[PDB]
Amino acid sequence: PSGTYAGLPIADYGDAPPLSTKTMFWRTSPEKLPPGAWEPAYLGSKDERVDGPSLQQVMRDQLKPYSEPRGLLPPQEILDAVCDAIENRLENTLEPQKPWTFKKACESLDKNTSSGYPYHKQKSKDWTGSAFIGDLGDQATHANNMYEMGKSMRPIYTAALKDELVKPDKIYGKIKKRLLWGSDLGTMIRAARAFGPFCDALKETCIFNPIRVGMSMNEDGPFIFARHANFRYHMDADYTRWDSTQQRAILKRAGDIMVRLSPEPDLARVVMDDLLAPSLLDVGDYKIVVEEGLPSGCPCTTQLNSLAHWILTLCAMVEVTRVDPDIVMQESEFSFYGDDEVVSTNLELDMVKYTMALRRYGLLPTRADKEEGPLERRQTLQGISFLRRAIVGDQFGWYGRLDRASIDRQLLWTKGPNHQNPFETLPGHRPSQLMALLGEAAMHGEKYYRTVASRVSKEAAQSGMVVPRHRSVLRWVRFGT
Amino acid sequence: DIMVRLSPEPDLARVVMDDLLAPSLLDVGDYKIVVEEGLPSGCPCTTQLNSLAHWILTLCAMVEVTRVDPDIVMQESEFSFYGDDEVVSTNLELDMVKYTMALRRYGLLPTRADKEEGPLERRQTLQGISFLRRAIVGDQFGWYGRLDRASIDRQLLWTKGPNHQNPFETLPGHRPSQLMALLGEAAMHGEKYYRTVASRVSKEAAQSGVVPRHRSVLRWVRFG
Amino acid sequence: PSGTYAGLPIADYGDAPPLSTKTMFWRTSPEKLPPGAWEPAYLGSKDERVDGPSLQQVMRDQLKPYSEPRGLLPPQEILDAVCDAIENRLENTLEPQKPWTFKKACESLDKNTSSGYPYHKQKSKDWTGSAFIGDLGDQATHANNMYEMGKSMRPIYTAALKDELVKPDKIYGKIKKRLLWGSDLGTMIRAARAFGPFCDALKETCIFNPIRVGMSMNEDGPFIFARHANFRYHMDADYTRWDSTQQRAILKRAGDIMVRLSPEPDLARVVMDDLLAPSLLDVGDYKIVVEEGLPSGCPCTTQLNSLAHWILTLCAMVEVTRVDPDIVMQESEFSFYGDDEVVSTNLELDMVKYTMALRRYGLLPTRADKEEGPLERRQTLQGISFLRRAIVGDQFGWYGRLDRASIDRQLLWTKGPNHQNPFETLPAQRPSQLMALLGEAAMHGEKYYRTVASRVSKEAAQSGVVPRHRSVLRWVRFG
Repeated sequence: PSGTYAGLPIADYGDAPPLSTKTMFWRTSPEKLPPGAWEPAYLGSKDERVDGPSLQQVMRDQLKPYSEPRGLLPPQEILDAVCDAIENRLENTLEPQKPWTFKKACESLDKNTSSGYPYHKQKSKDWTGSAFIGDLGDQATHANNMYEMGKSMRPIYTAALKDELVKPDKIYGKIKKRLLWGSDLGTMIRAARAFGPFCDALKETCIFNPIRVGMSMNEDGPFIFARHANFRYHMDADYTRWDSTQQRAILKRAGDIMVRLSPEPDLARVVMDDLLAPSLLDVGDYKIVVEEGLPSGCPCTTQLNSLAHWILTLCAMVEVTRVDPDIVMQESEFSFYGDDEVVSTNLELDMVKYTMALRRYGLLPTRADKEEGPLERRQTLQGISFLRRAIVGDQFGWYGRLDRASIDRQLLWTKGPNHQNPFETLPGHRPSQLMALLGEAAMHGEKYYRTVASRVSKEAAQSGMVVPRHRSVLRWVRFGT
Repeated sequence: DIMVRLSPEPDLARVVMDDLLAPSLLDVGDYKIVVEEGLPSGCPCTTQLNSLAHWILTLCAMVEVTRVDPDIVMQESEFSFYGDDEVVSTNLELDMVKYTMALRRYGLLPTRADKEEGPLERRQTLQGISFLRRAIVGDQFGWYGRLDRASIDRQLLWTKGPNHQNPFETLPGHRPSQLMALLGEAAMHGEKYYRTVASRVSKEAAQSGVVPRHRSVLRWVRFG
Repeated sequence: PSGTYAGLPIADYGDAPPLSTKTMFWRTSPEKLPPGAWEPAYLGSKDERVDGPSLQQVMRDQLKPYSEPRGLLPPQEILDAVCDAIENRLENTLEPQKPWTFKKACESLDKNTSSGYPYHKQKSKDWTGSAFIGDLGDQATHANNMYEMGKSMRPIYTAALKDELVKPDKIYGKIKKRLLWGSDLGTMIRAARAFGPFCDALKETCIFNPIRVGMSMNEDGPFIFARHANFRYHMDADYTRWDSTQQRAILKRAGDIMVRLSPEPDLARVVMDDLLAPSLLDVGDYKIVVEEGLPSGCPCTTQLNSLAHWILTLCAMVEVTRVDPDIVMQESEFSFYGDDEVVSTNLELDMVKYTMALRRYGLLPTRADKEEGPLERRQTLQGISFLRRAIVGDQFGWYGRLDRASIDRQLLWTKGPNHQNPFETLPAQRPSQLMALLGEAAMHGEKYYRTVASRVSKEAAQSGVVPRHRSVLRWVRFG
């Protein structure tokens, strides 16, 4: 089978299931939604909210960027210097780990997600509590034997669309739905067994290294944000379409870093060569070949993405300041979680040339006012966004607090089983979400806490606990006993 | 009074505090004398109490110098108190003349680092400040407290044991935990000083009862 | 010719000269500038520092606020009461003066500035040391004869941009350059003859009246600051765009006060009617009509602005406290120098409603942290800023001390003739500068004095007496 699907070459026929037409989001009250409120993303031809295209068409729209021409690679000397600097810092910080067992790799996976190719069954359906059995068991055992033998396996990725709350413009106007990459159980097991040590050792130093993957906002947030606030200037590039715009060469540098620091370097070398090779994405009708972009399906991919992000930032700064990367890195504090970043630095950075180098690398940094021009740098960390939270500070220190709009949103929407009509009210009685919302509203002051408490009392009096004092829940969420 | 009002049994703590802060009866061996002022540093919680007193005094001086509300000082400042030991960081333009003057007016005896009389010095870096017998240092990995080299050599020269009369007696009793702690504290000074300390510990270890790579022990003491 | 320029009506064609592309600031050493240091403002299309807009565009950006709707006028009863209180205090304090001659008005002017319309010639070019001659002489004589006749003349103002040191964000980021109003020589002479006596009488009592125009920080500073420190609370609103936000009605009340206290009230009435009428500003291309704002070109404009500042402040305080303005003024001490203020008072002031009343009047008070909210009030005069000095006090008394950043700044930049490249080193002409800097650094202690003295020696080694700290300290404090 040959041809071209969405501008990307075709490799084989598709074994993927149909795209999901259901949502996990339920309404909390049968009352009419406020105007301008957020709703679950488009659900296909069966969605009674609008008459839109097929989900296949939306997936083609989301797959178009992966065919787009790439940007320029950073200068080779700068790239080599920054990659060496990053690797040296990780050597100085990371404690060597022992290799992961097959059982540990099998127990590291979330059993509530799909197994991917070729069975597409929820992992928990073939889980015994100790190891895998049945179809998934044979898949895992074959993957493990190929891993131990140092033999290559070709990954098969499965395309999907992300169910999430989006602004109504993404439903009633230009319809958009975010693209998700699911991976196959064999590749999941191989990547786990290979890079579990590296990712775990990186998590153990979630405070000392900019790859903030695994941090706890309530516990580890304040330290990271105080370290950021030790610096004069602060910025957030807020990239648009981060994964579609990545270059496989930068990801290869990141993967080389990840391999050189792993306890089994040859096996991780084979697994990384399989991961970073031209990827086979299953869009349902065909299995197509995606040569560029980021394959965001593997469990460790976030660390990889974050590492690549790190490299790019340093390159730009080293290209702007022309000073050594280690000097930049001791005069700066970075925070990276995939596409999300916060960059704090003492260096006087020419934001014009910084944005120029970023756009030259193929990235798409955006200002907050959505106007073209160089990026903004501010002298305070207050207001910056990281991990969907806003960075705030007071006499007690820094913290991340969810914005008020998200509070109202979680009061309007609750998660549940998959259904067809997003406006159905869930009868099945959610108090943990209410307590978390109460804390997040406590971090906004007594007024908003009083409002949210009124709404929580009104919502909990139609179903199934008490409302604490503002000061008690505030101390509970801020300083946690 | 603050400590009592915040206690779960305030009426009992009131009596206990009134007993603690009354004129104290100190037994100097020959007589039991009455000390009406000063700090009775015998009780287990006295470290908090003294520290709390320190807090009060500091805030008072700053509020006497800046004349802004104490909460304004405290949101524009960061204090660290461990009894007599303090670190004061602030964004306020502080007249160190009036600050030291108000401190000395309260009966306190603040001293410059150069041991000369005059007003206190304020610096633009936290580097060099002392807290809990440690020096505050910072690098690309963050801030930390490092024991000075003199104290390391001192703990290499002296060990704790049972009470004796001639301090120059050598203890035959063979101290691995203290030696490992010294190794860690010496790692923070660089590979040169770490090698020196490693030579000294090895030389003093062939008379009793290994020496890790510098980077490993450095990682262990910095990031555990 | 009709139309709309920068949101403001167009009246005629522009006779103004091109905007200056030069700066008076020179670097003191060829060394690299410190990061984040201040630099002369944007110099136009010829400025090699950035590729920016035309100076015409930045001037349009600065003229945009003058077309914006004004704020609300204070309550009429409050306004009348405070104006009566202010005028009565000035009557009780000011010594009556003799009218000014044409010669005195001509000799009061700064001869190093442009004559404005219609010749745009530097005053000193037609100055003999006694009177004006030539074109400027005819202009001055016509202005004087129209003054004596009680006939009106319409002033023609000339727009310009201010050469000054600005933070790099105003050059390498959003480019901004402050707007200056120059006046024409005829209006200068008329306003001088009209309000010279009043301004002189105000200068003679620069301590007892809040209009601090003419004071000397080294001589008169300590007394003013001690009387200020006699009070419990102290504040400085630190207004942004003071002149753009003014209302012509408030300026009319202030001008009525200034006229009623002048020795020639009818002629000063005519001159004020000419000054506060819709102003003709020459932006180069057109002469536009500015109906609101403050025409900041005349020699007495500083006193007028300060009087307006006084009026507005008293109005706000009386609207919040509801006590009589004279009661406020005996329970408070004000210091006004145009847009600059120091307010000391014993009244418990609700800063929320105070800031609310200020913003209702069109003013733009700003916090030190640049955050929105009510104004901050402190219990000590230390730290307050007045005339670019910080107010400090010690066992010897109060004084005004130049900030440390300003010291480093004057160490980096020196004034000289106008040139195009701000980083050219000036080859000397700074003898009276380094010693003053030495004194201002002496007021910071022996450490900062030692650092500044090292820098002064290392720079003076390019040109060729560094006293003891204590001696120069005595000289600047107690002379």
